[PDB]
Amino acid sequence: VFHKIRNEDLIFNESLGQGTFTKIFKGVRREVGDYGQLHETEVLLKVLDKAHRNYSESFFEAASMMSKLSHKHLVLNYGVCVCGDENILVQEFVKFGSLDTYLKKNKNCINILWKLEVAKQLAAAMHFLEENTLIHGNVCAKNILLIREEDRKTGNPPFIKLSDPGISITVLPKDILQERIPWVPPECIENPKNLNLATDKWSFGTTLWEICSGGDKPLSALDSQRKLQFYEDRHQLPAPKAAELANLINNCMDYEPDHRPSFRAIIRDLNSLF
Ligand SMILES: CC(C)CCN1c2nc(Nc3cc(F)c(O)c(F)c3)ncc2N(C)C(=O)C1C
Repeated sequence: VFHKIRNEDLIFNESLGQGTFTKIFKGVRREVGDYGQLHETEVLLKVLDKAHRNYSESFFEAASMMSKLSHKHLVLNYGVCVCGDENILVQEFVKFGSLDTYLKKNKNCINILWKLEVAKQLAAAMHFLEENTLIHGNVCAKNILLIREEDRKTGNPPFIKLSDPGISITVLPKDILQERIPWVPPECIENPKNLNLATDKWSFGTTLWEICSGGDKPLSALDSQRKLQFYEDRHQLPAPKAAELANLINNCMDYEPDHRPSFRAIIRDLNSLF
């Protein structure tokens, strides 16, 4: 399952934000690295809420998903912290934070080519999961970490990684799922048991909309019931001003799950864009 990291090797520091029923901190880990060297390693510490330890199993299965596979675009898991009755996941710390908050703060000078490079790296990660038939279940700009910024000095592209999906939507209450529209596909709003490989194709289109919207959350002005109304009326997200990917967003966000393109074809269509 997971490697056990003991209490004394970890130091909890600043709170970075929240996940679903979790608190997230920047931490420091003392470890023996390569060649027996002692390392002070920055880590991420996801602490499942004391009130929500019900979801302890789903909390660790999502991390036991990125752990049993290895890929350059997947966030590394370090293990589980042993202390009290708490549930702590120890994961790779990324300096530049979420793509969600990065697209927002850098919306002014992120051009189409920057969005395209991040879009390909995300599709490449999803293509890797599709070939392994591994359902992620929570693709969004918040679960994406920016490891390297774009270097305009040498034209070096940015680099991203995809973190774990957190507690599965097949287990979360209905108020959270309806709040996650339009990231959760319409067939999962009807029934969370429809979680499938086609779910990640829909959520990829929503993330692709976030990337072209400069941090904007789709359907922010709509509440839960008007998001449920959004799906029943079979509406689609508005075309972003940076519209060179609205056709791919709408094609991925297909109300018929069996018609959403495979991430194979998504990459071809992405690569055929100047
Ligand atoms: C709650 C949100 C925001 C945490 C996002 N997040 C991560 N963030 C960071 N670095 C980070 C850097 C910052 F300068 C910062 O202000 C910040 F908040 C976070 N490293 C690893 C992750 N890993 C693995 C994750 O799964 C997730 C979800």
